[PDB]
Amino acid sequence: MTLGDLWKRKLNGCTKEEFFAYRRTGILETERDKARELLRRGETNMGLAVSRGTAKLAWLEERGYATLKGEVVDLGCGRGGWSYYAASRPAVMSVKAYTIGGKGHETPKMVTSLGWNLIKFRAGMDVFSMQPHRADTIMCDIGESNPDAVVEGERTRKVILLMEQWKNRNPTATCVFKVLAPYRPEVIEALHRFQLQWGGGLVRTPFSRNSTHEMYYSTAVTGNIVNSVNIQSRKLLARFGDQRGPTRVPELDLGVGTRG
Ligand SMILES: C[S@@+](CC[C@H](N)C(=O)[O-])C[C@H]1O[C@@H](n2cnc3c(N)ncnc32)[C@H](O)[C@@H]1O
Repeated sequence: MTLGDLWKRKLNGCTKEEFFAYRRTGILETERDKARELLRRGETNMGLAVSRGTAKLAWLEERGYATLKGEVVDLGCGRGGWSYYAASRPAVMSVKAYTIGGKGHETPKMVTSLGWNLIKFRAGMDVFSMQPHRADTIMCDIGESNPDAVVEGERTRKVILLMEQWKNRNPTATCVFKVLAPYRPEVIEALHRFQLQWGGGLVRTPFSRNSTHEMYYSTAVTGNIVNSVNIQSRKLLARFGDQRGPTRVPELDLGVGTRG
């Protein structure tokens, strides 16, 4: 058993009120009052982030932790926050965004955020069975939280195998992907294998809630995987009993309009 396993069991034990006080204490959080309202309407003229995923990818890019260039692929785009972020970047030539949709899953929000015309959105697609194609940048933000850590580990292992197939198709491609449950032994093993072949390492986003152990793997970064995960596990374990609340920051506004 690991520190992250204990955190998970610790987190499941929380009452509602303690879950609400724990999940956001000490985290950065975009103020989405306006963006939520634009989404609640049908507002198609919108450059504000369509989700909290946009700021996370921007945090990674702006730290030098993630490279976005050329033909981008967003695997599991949901509303498309990463897709719109990537499409706004001058180095990016095109985004091919895929998400499964269906009952209880988000579909792309259709909006005029800068560079939107460069995005090819495609719902009803299972990226785990899709054939990989050419890509310069491989993004994948897949990983649905679940009280059962074995399930989180299995979902995370499917993502890493997804990235192995896309990297086998595009060996020189950069990649950034969500690792929902990095503390699981099957996941540590798969990341270790991935790191031996493709390089990279794991980093923690300050926008991630304490309710999730998610870390992001990127080929732009380095580091001992086991140490990275334990460092995060210890921090999350510490945060219990603390309740200073989040630090609010403005949401990203990418502007609107087309790109060439
Ligand atoms: C949490 S969202 C990522 C958030 C997104 N990056 C954003 O900024 O809005 C991950 C998406 O992947 C989708 N997904 C899960 N499994 C999938 C699969 N097998 N094939 C395609 N999409 C999948 C989920 O429905 C979900 O909408």
